[PDB]
Amino acid sequence: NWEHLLSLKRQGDTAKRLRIEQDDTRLGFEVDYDRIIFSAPFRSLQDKTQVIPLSKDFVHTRLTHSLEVSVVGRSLGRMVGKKLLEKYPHLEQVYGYKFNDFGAIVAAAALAHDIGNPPFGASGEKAIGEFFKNGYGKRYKDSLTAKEYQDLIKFEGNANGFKVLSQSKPGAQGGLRLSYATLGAFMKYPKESLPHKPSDHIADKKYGFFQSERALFEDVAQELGLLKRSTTDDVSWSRHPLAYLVEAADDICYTIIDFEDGINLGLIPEEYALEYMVKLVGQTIDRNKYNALQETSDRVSYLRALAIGTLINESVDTFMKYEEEILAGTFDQSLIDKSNYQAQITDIINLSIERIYNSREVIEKEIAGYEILSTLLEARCRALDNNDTHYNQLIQQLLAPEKSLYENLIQICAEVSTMTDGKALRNYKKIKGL
Amino acid sequence: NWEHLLSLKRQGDTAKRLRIEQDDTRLGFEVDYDRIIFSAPFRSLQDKTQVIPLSKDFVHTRLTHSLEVSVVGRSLGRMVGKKLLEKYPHLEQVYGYKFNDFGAIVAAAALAHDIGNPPFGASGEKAIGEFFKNGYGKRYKDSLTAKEYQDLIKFEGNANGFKVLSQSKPGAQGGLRLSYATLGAFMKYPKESLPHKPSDHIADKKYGFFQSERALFEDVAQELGLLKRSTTDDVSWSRHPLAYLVEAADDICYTIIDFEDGINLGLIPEEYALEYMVKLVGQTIDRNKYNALQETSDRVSYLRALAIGTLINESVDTFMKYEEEILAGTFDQSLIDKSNYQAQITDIINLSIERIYNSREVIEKEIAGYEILSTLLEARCRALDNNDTHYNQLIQQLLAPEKSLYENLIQICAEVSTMTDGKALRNYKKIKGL
Ligand SMILES: Nc1nc2c(ncn2[C@H]2C[C@H](O)[C@@H](COP(=O)(O)OP(=O)(O)OP(=O)(O)O)O2)c(=O)[nH]1
Ligand SMILES: Nc1nc2c(ncn2[C@H]2C[C@H](O)[C@@H](COP(=O)(O)OP(=O)(O)OP(=O)(O)O)O2)c(=O)[nH]1
Ligand SMILES: Nc1ncnc2c1ncn2[C@H]1C[C@H](O)[C@@H](COP(=O)(O)OP(=O)(O)OP(=O)(O)O)O1
Ligand SMILES: Nc1ncnc2c1ncn2[C@H]1C[C@H](O)[C@@H](COP(=O)(O)OP(=O)(O)OP(=O)(O)O)O1
Ligand SMILES: [Mg+2]
Ligand SMILES: [Mg+2]
Ligand SMILES: [Mg+2]
Ligand SMILES: [Mg+2]
Repeated sequence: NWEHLLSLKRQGDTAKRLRIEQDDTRLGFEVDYDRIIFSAPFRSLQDKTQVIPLSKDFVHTRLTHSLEVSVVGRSLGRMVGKKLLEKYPHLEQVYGYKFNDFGAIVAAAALAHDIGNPPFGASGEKAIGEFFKNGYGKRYKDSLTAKEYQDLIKFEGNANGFKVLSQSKPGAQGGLRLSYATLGAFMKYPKESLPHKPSDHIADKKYGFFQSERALFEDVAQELGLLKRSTTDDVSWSRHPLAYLVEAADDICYTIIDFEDGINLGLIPEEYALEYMVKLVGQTIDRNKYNALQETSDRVSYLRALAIGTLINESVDTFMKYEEEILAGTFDQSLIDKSNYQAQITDIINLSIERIYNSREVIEKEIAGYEILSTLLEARCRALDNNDTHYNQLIQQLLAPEKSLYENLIQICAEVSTMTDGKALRNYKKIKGL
Repeated sequence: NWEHLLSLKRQGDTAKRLRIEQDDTRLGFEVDYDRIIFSAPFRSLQDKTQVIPLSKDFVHTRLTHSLEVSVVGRSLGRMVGKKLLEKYPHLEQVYGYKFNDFGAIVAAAALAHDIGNPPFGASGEKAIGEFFKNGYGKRYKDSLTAKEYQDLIKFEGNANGFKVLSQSKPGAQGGLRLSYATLGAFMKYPKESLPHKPSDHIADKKYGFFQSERALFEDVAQELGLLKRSTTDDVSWSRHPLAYLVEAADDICYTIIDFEDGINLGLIPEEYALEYMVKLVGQTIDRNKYNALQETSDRVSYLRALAIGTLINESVDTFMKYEEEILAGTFDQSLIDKSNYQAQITDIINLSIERIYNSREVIEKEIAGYEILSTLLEARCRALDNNDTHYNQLIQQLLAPEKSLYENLIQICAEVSTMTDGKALRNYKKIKGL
């Protein structure tokens, strides 16, 4: 039920924090927002790849993408919360909740939803995985549990993001110490790395936490009241209802903005821009304003602003139509896939894949990223092995100012993923002496 | 005794050169000085690392360090020689020696005391060793004698310096053909590479000659009358008395100048400069002059000039107090370790280690040096193996305008150590085509 889903608990708490005992100027979710804003992991997003590597231009990075997702998520959360308190009046009438709380939760979750991504993006994650699969790290296969090896060979940015958010350090336990509602709404694949893709459900495409933090998530999963889907030997719970909204906001934003940026770069003609969006923007377009503009940028910006407004309302309608199934855990798709504009979205995505992801420029950067990440990971792993050599001591002093082998390897992968693109490239040249 | 220690013999001589038959304008030790000054190995010291690699700035290189050590050694030798001829009048009264001869010997020995060091310094030597230990060169372990392999895996700059000084070439035997007193005073570890650190004595921390020149040193060791410390299967003699003075001069100079340069660079505050040297400079400091100066450079230069003058006199006193033990071979430490200022010296050294050697700047350069040296050594060794390939012929023509395997490997290591830092880096890029 909804009372346990909006928990204000933080790690290490003993008492019970109640909504009616909060300070209304600064609620806990706003504190979460402010704690994410002021941290270094959030700042490192400014020079991390969204689509085009090493482009910190007029193209998007992870930071600006996260900000746009935050705005869209705040809007979605406010509408859905107003409709929910309309449906269940006891929430507001007894517990003391307002529709701004839902917006704060979704905004905070959407702000930190990519905070664990490594440099170079998808190619970076695949390179980290291939290093342990077919490279040097393969030699560790026999020393590790099967699920730990699966963690290392299918490295996921979501698990690393959870690790960053809930990291324990000497003298400061809990990390950022976010609320449990925010951690639940941030969590989109509540399962371990094995088994690999059991079903066709949407919460099974990947995994969301490592083996070193499973216990932590267990605590979270038992406070919110999430339904359990497996207890044999591998735990898996159902989604928090607001993770659907977070995912919808992320999908809308990147789907539209990638097209707009590709048009502005010179890779997609504007005829496609009008053709694939006339249906989306037809219900609110004022042709006069469209015909007055004299630049491609103004036209594409107008079209994007209209399309986002249409899609947000459609998503809210879908969520309120399937609320019961979502709360019961039986809803196996995304809110976007149940929309009237699926064909247009698929056409835009296919055009983006053909014209942007496979561009020469984009390709060369990913190959360079593969080389850089492999070099840095091999250096760290060889330093971890010997430990007695002078060279090993130098590498330790440069790249790292009692734990198990799995903990050491996962820490190595986490430290590689903190770097930006430029810092990784600079370290690569310094290692090579170039 | 002292008559045989000041020998004027050169390699290949048949007759006996006597001191009273010399030309007083140009004695043999001055000829040694002039022969070292005009050679190419001495010139290559201008772009070789002392502390900070690739800094040929206002920081020291090996050449300027060697010049300062030469000045301090000349002073020490003159004082000790005057006191010795005071103690033993028969030297001057019969053989015809003057106290300038001791200064000439110590100056010539201190001028060439680092002439065998490779590029990048201590990290360079360790890289050359690690190449044979854990790298490609390990494959030769089974083809070599144990002492030869120990030579190759504990590569020493002192042995390479002896090799440079006493190198035989077609048409010119003996190399620079220095006097035997100078060669003895240059020699600080008269032993082979095995056994490794037998005792806690000071002449056992390392080794001083390779297996290809052992015979040569034997000749020297039998002309001076050095005492023998082992004859089972590994030869080891005692130190020439003036090697103590050479080592004292080297220690004083680098200990003070490293601190001064670190202060001038911006890595050590000046408060430490006054705190750790007030005791050293207290007996001769004129506060008026110190308070008149208005720059950090002038103050640190004043303090250094006072400290060197104090330490020189203390070292002379220690040498004359323990002369009998030194001549008997029973003196197991250095003249610096028997001084009243050991605590201040240790504090300055520890500060230098924490603040200069482990700086980021310093660290990155050493890692690059490791990469460069490993690449060049592997290329030379692979050229030495196959010999029939076209690529091998090209590498031979580029890097080298009937001998055993050990001779070939030691010649490879000697040719790598002739390069400066810049030349090694340029060759590395040319090999990589960058
Ligand atoms: N350059 C390049 N970019 C790609 C590729 N695949 C995806 N992208 C970029 C374009 C999208 O704007 C961006 C979205 O990345 P996400 O990790 O957020 O993807 P997704 O929504 O599938 O999220 P997920 O990790 O599955 O929850 O990734 C690719 O193969 N190459
Ligand atoms: N960058 C760097 N410099 C070092 C390190 N260790 C020593 N040095 C530098 C600082 C000293 O001024 C300089 C002295 O080198 P030497 O080879 O003359 O040393 P030492 O007096 O121990 O002579 P030795 O070869 O044992 O007779 O070496 C190190 O780990 N890193
Ligand atoms: N409903 C919404 N909620 C949140 N963000 C939105 C919404 N609609 C659009 N956005 C995003 C994308 C737009 O470029 C940007 C500004 O929105 P907005 O000013 O309402 O758009 P617009 O230019 O279509 O205005 P209008 O509807 O007044 O003509 O915010
Ligand atoms: N006794 C010495 N013998 C040889 N070199 C020395 C001696 N003392 C110092 N040095 C070195 C380091 C000094 O910076 C440099 C010049 O010495 P010097 O001019 O005597 O020093 P100073 O500035 O202390 O002079 P003074 O004693 O006249 O005040 O030579
Ligand atoms: Mg995102
Ligand atoms: Mg609008
Ligand atoms: Mg020296
Ligand atoms: Mg003086």
